[PDB]
Amino acid sequence: DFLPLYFGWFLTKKSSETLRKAGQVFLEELGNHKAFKKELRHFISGDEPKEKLELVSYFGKRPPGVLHCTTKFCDYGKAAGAEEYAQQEVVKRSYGKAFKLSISALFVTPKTAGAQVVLTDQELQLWPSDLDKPSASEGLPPGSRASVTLGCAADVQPVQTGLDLLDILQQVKSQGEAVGELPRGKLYSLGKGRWMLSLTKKMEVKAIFTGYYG
Ligand SMILES: Nc1ncnc2c1ncn2[C@@H]1O[C@H](CO)[C@H]2O[P@](O)(=S)O[C@H]21
Repeated sequence: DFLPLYFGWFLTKKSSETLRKAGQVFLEELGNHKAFKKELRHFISGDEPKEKLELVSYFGKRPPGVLHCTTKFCDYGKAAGAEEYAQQEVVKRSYGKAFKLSISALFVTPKTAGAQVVLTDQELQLWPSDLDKPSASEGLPPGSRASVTLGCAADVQPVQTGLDLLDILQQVKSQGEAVGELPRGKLYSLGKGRWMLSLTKKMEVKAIFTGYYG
């Protein structure tokens, strides 16, 4: 009768830790970077001092356990489109199956810290096509929203990560030069507190497609 809270790909303990660690390294490096410090007044909007901001602290709300990539939030069936999504053959067939998710970039905004996921064609079959889509997904390839949440600002909800990624991708839908080089790739400053690290080598994380119940 009733559905999960949401469906998605859940990373193994190992892959989760690899990505989490990479995310944390990025926050530390990004926060220490001259280009980021230079734009602090576009990132925070209060009476903060001239001092340095520690981003690991800023993104204080982090996933407590394994990371995941949400496909469809269902709220046990209360969410629009949940039933329709869950009844798809491909969803039922893929339930419990192993997949690999390709991580192409890490990003930061004043609201969230996340990882961009680039879904395979097979995985795109599990991406919902709802009647109620975020406006921002329009004009971009299906599944562009696909992401993993690494942290959130205090009053932010994990759903914002996907939304932030869509806004970043609309922003880059030409592309200017990078403002820095980090060990894992090039750093871009997209304005309005938004930052993207484009990985030289995509990370591959193992995960299982399944349903989460609160
Ligand atoms: N209305 C929504 N649409 C899409 N995803 C959602 C929605 N509400 C919550 N989520 C996501 O579902 C999970 C549990 O709330 C979280 O994983 P995470 O993708 S990081 O962001 C959250």
